[PDB]
Amino acid sequence: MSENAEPVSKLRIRTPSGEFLERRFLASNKLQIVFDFVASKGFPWDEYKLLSTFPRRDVTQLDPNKSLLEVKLFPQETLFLEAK
Repeated sequence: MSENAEPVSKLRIRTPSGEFLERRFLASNKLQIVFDFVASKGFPWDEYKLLSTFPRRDVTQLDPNKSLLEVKLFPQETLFLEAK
């Protein structure tokens, strides 16, 4: 849940193949960590685009030096991989 502990974001990311990556992050940390994570799964940010509904935006387009809190990825959010 939530307290005066560290904020943490749970992310569900759906690969094109339809599988889901699921992974929890420090919400105060850089978005890059997410980019690193998908990349490490085979979906480098140059090959694929990382999409969010909510409003539908392409997360890979954001500044990886921003926190998840800043880019509005907290506390749970599903993202969608999509080749370019």
